[PDB]
Amino acid sequence: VSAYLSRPSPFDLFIRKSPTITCLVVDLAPVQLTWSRASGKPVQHSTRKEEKQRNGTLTVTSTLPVGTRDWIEGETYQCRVTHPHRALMRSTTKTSGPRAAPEVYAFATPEWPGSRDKRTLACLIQNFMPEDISVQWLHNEVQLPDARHSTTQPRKTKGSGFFVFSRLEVTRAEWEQKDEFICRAVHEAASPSQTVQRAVSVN
Amino acid sequence: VSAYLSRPSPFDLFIRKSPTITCLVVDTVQLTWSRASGKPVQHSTRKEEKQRNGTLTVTSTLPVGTRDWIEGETYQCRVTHLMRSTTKTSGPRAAPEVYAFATPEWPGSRDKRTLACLIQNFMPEDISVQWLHNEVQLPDARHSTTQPRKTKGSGFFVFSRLEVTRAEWEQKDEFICRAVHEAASPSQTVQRAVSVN
Ligand SMILES: *[C@@H]1O[C@H](CO)[C@@H](O[C@@H]2O[C@H](CO)[C@@H](O[C@@H]3O[C@H](CO[C@H]4O[C@H](CO)[C@@H](O)[C@H](O)[C@@H]4O)[C@@H](O)[C@H](O[C@H]4O[C@H](CO)[C@@H](O)[C@H](O)[C@@H]4O)[C@@H]3O)[C@H](O)[C@H]2NC(C)=O)[C@H](O)[C@H]1NC(C)=O
Ligand SMILES: *[C@@H]1O[C@H](CO)[C@@H](O[C@@H]2O[C@H](CO)[C@@H](O[C@@H]3O[C@H](CO[C@H]4O[C@H](CO)[C@@H](O)[C@H](O)[C@@H]4O)[C@@H](O)[C@H](O[C@H]4O[C@H](CO)[C@@H](O)[C@H](O)[C@@H]4O)[C@@H]3O)[C@H](O)[C@H]2NC(C)=O)[C@H](O)[C@H]1NC(C)=O
Repeated sequence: VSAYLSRPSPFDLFIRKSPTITCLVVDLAPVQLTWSRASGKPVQHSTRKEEKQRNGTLTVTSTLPVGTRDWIEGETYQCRVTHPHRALMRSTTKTSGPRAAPEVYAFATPEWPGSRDKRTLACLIQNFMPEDISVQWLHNEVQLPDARHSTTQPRKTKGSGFFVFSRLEVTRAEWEQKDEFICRAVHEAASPSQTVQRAVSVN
Repeated sequence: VSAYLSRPSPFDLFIRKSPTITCLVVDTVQLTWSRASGKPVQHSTRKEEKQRNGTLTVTSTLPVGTRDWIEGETYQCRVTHLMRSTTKTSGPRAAPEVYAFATPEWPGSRDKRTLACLIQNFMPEDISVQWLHNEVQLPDARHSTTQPRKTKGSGFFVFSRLEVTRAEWEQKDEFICRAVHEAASPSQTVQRAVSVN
């Protein structure tokens, strides 16, 4: 029975402007989740989700909407996990410390033998702080569904700053409609709109 | 009290030809090896260190025979204060496709460049990534590699990152990204060079 409490994605916080936090309870034995704010102020209604897993574990998640300004101005949120009558407290707040905007480099790999129809696009995003980042790919100025790319977890560079890589597979028809895809990073330290974007062309 | 058992790195298995397997225990603890075939195991090395978060990490590294491992032996690590087992991966094989590239100079950092490597479409997941400069292997701490992730279709991919300084590429603009993998032919290595400028 462990619990995990996430921060809002940069995308939800700065672009969609409706941030949420999630409390995730992996219950090894088939539970109330209670939200509160350190400031003492009221919390919104939360959404409780539960599901038996493919290994027989019960998973419970509660998703709480939070105010944008509240979150950016340093509010702490608390998830309390209890049974009918000991408890587990998780809390989350924005990260402190120095800020640094991400640097974005997008690349297209050449044709590998035997797959004339598919190209791989890659994006290196590095030297940002703190490590919360959202990565999106755009094609023809429209944002692609999140499930079409995968992004690695942030790792520490040698000095300061984190880096992630993102991967996008494109078909021949996509780059032949227009040969410009965009890798966009959403991060709190990027100015002035909290986004940094770079284009790449297949041929 | 978590326990993990790791297969040999392809580098140790196919290049060095001295593969090891590692039993990692996080949070005295007895760590005992056995072979499924019943044969004896070699002498292992127990490492113990306290971490910053007050937990104690115990690892045991066990040398294994190369032919034994490649022909399908199953090894077991049992923990005593709970067992884990490991064996060569089975299934379809596919060689890694390697692409190495250099980032353009980022405004401000004129003395540094980032080399990166994409390696994808390989099966199974075990892979070793190394960087060479002027045909000499760089120390492993110079680079970092992501964990193998499943592709949308068939295969896995990893990314590797190597920061280099101005003096390095000016004296030779030949860096090589080399993958060691069981399905790569020949000699289980595939590699691709990149130049900065
Ligand atoms: C039965 O099967 C279920 C389903 O697979 C297992 O549930 C998984 O349990 C593990 C840990 O017990 C969970 O891993 C943890 O996930 C946390 C949340 O990650 C999600 O959300 C973030 C956004 O905040 C995404 O980036 C991420 O990709 C996930 O979507 C992480 O925060 C945790 O990381 C911390 O712990 C790890 C060690 O595990 C450290 O290495 C990290 O540094 C970090 O401190 C952690 O990774 C996993 O999410 C669960 N899967 C679910 C809910 O689908 C059961 O464990 C399994 N039961 C048994 C007995 O095997
Ligand atoms: C106090 O601080 C210490 C030091 O950071 C923590 O120790 C870590 O504990 C976690 C426990 O979850 C360990 O995480 C596990 O490590 C396994 C070892 O992997 C080795 O091989 C890989 C190659 O792939 C290396 O990259 C890696 O660094 C190791 O050398 C992983 O195999 C485990 O992976 C599991 O989850 C992933 C996805 O999340 C799956 O793909 C795997 O199949 C597997 O299910 C896992 O990541 C971590 O290695 C420990 N580090 C050290 C240095 O000891 C303590 O946990 C921490 N204490 C507390 C209470 O937080």
